[PDB]
Amino acid sequence: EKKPAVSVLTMFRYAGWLDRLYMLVGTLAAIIHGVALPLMMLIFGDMTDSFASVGNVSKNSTNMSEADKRAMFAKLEEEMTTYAYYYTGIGAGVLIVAYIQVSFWCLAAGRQIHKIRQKFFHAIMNQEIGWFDVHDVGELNTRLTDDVSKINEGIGDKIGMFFQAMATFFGGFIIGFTRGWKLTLVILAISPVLGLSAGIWAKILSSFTDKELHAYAKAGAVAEEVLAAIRTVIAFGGQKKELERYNNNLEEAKRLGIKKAITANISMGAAFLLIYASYALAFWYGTSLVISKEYSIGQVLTVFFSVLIGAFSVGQASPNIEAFANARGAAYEVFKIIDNKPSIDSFSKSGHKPDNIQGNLEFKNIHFSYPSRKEVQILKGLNLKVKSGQTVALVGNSGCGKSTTVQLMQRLYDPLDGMVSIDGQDIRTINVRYLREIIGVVSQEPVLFATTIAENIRYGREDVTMDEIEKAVKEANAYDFIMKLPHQFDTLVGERGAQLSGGQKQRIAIARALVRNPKILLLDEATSALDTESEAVVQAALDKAREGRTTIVIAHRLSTVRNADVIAGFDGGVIVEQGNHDELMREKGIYFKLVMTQTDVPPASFWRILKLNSTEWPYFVVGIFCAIINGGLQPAFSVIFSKVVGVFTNGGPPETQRQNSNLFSLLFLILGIISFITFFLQGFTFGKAGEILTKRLRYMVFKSMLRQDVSWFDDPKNTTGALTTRLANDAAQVKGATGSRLAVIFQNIANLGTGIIISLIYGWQLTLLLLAIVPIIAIAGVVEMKMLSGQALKDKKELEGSGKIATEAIENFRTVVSLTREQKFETMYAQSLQIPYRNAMKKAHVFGITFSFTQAMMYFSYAACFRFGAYLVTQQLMTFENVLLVFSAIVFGAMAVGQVSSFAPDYAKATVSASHIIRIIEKTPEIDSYSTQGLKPNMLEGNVQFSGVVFNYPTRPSIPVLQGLSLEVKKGQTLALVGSSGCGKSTVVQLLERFYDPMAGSVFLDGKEIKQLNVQWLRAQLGIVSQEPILFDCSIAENIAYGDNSRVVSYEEIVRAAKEANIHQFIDSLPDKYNTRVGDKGTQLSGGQKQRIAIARALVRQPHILLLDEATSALDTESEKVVQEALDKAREGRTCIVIAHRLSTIQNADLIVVIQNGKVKEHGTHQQLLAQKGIYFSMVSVQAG
Repeated sequence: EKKPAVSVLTMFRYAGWLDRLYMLVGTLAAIIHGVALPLMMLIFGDMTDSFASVGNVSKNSTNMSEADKRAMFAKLEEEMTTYAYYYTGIGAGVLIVAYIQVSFWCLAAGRQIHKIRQKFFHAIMNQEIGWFDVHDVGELNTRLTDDVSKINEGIGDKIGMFFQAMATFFGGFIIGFTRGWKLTLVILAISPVLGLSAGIWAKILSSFTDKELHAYAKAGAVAEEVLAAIRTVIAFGGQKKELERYNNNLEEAKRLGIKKAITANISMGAAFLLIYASYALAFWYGTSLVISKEYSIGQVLTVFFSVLIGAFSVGQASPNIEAFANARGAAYEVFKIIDNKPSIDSFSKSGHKPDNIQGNLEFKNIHFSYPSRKEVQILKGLNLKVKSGQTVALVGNSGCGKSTTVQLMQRLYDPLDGMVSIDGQDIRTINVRYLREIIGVVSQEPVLFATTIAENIRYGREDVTMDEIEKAVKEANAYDFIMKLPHQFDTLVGERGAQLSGGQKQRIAIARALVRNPKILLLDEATSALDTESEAVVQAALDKAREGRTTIVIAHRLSTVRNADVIAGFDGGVIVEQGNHDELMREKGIYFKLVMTQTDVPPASFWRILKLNSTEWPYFVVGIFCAIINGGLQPAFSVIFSKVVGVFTNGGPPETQRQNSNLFSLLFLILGIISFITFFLQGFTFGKAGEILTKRLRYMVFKSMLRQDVSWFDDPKNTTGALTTRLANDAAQVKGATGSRLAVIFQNIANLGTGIIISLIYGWQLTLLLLAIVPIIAIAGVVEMKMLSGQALKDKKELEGSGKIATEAIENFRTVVSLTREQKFETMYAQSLQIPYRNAMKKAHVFGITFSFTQAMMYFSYAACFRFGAYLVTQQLMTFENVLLVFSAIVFGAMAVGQVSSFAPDYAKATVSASHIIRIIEKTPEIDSYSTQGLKPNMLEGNVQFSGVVFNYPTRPSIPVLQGLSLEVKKGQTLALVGSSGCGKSTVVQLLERFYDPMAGSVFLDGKEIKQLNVQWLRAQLGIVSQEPILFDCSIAENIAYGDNSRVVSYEEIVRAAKEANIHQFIDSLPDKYNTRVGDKGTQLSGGQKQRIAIARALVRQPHILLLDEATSALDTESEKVVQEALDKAREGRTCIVIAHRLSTIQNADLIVVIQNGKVKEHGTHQQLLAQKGIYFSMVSVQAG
């Protein structure tokens, strides 16, 4: 794959000369800060030389008593005055430099972004309408704030850290090479082995990642299918069969999760081994070069560090590069749009602006093709004149041509052949804004903007007095309704405000167009969607608006057409006939045929989560054990490093410097081995502990989820997707808070515990300083991580208004371009953008300081340590060896807890991710579908009885649905439910199902309360025929057998049932006859076919009650008669409840109940309800006319 990018030198266009300066000065800061630590290593070397030169004098030979005290100790006091002034000189320069670095880089980036946002938005408002046709507008709108956010990363402070890290790469290989080159070329012969070992594992972890997501995609497909189809699952009691399907695919992602779990801690301990190895090789050889008096101890300790810093400086500049290349990549898709220039320029000032326009309209030989399907021509040889002041109604078969015409006179596309002229003048030779200013567009649907009525109207022409507004609202017929609104002309509309009816919205659009007072009117589907009531007022207001104006109307209603001055009949791009209404009627062509048809904050306890993994404690004992050893190897290293340098800095014979040095040097590989072993076992025990924990919790969850009742799955929050998510990643993210949290705290204890002890005993004065200051620098490392995020909140919240403006403008682009207010939205955008600008120009001032005072409180404290420890050596109270044993036991160990804690998963995000799991498991439903108790008699009568049923939906508890609902269905009769639209009718079906309990009243079945009968044996004798029947990705045998579970479903039973559903004959000529894969994967069945499959399943169950709920929710004409035959078959001699919408179903029913607001207004046979002349009569009379 090759994703494109921008040339580096391009991407910094829009950078003023001052931004070109800021990036330079800020770079020079970044270089200085880069080399500033290598100097701290050079000095750290000359400091050990200053201690070593005297450290062995005062010990080995006792020559003089007090003429040796003052001599050497007044030498060290004067040496360390200089080393301390040197360190503080660094921290001072750091304090200045780091400020200039992040200050000037974030500044130049902000100044460039503010110039990008406006040019990019303007670039989008300048595009063509065929440009919008091809593109997905949703991703474009997110692309306005995501891609610009991807660039601001890769041009801000992320560069100053890069030139910093490279200035350390070269400053460090400089000091290393110029102070001694043998040690360096030793290391740089090994560093390819470690950059290789590092890169290898990132290729293997990415391998076992995507292999894992393809392992769970099988289980998570069954997951998505169930929780969408849960109504069918509960209604057919397949809550355990789907648990087994979801489980038998759940072992794949486990075994793969282990091959990932092991190999992650292999990758850890493997590279953690190669550190202790190249440590030994570089120290064994470095000691052999000081024994022979080539180097000193200060030389080695300079070079080894000043190499490892510059060599590790690469891994710290990896992401700062990747972020700069992400910024290049996002900058390509944007700069393409900015550099794209349209043919129809809505901003240019080119064409004529002719005055006194009478509106002669002429189409000449027009040919046109849309550019999304450019193979099909839409219009071919289209010719036609509109004389000044005439009205033209366009009629003809369904097609995009009529609207295309309206789009061509707006000039929203440029026709290919031919020419469109107004008063003899090519419309492509005037200006676009003058053109659309003279044209009023009345779209099918009117866009209302979330603003006041005054502003929505003023969008048509922003310089207008309130008198003229009043005139237009009057003329458009929207005035009297506005005067009755509570905040008259100030009422707030749009999506945020009060919803206006269709008629009122359209009349507002008409008033806006009146304000525009154009010379040409174009109306498309003006009264299509609108009902007859709204249509009459709108027609009166349109007719008002049209008087003496040239008008093209896309007519759907005949009455619009009858009063037009001329009618055009279009067919296939070609005007087949033109004339007045009576002429086209006389022609008895197309038009005549037309007129003669129309007539989330749960707190979970830590111990509670830990108990979930309790079933695998033996794994935990081991993992704890290796987490203590591995947590103990760090203070060991702090010793073996100190004990090394102690030899060459306190005093000894050169007979022991070999065996002591080589011993400690191979104790590095003792430690390195124990690292690799304790990691391979840590990640073999805590690894399985986690990959077990996921699989066992996904099972217990999905089980507990199908145990829940329907009120839960009705909630807005428990949608089928947020449950697949919660079931998929949140179920797995727990394991970062069970074993990995013990591994953390046992490592951290075994590290800081034994290292606090050791450093305290070897000398406690230095420690109380360091462990007093570590609270401070640890705080600083925290507050940076905080305020980096809390400022992300502040700036990105102040950006939502600026983004909502753009969302409003892109989502209705076709409207605003017709109002020619692209400039208005440009100004509104900029004015909204003026807050986060001045905020960002203070932001760089802030992060200059938080970055400066982090590094200053660290470089200063390096002096506050090696000064105090030095005075502890002056007073002969502590050795320099014991200093290194304190310093690299606190510092290198506190860095160890960070290098651990930053690797492990986010514990907070894992805890709340787990607390949701515990809630979904420990929840017990109102309706335990899983239960085993209940009467379950042998009485197959099926007397149904509702007595005074009272019920309210718990999703919408404020509203009522059913009040005093009473009704009997006698054995074997069919009952039809009728009434006005409402949930009561469906609710009866859901209550016999027992998907909900009632608040009061009673539902009885053969004299028995249904709340006292097993849910499985209630629902087993109930057949649910749903509206949109759900077919499962599965064979016909399994989909039908899904109904009667735990039942010998044989070839015989399928065939008799498929006969009686009327699908056998259609099934048997299909190619794989009964093995044919159906569902989304297989041949897509029509709406009619699916329901007939559902019917066969209901016959297989052979229940004594049949619940039919708004079946026939389709337009398949033949399927309808097939279904109705199959249904008459399916009902015969069975007790049936039908939610009836069709009159014919009602006529043949044995009993009808007319329900209104929970109340049985009337009931009886068909004939008696007709002759009653009541509600039922009203329904049948409406269909009758």
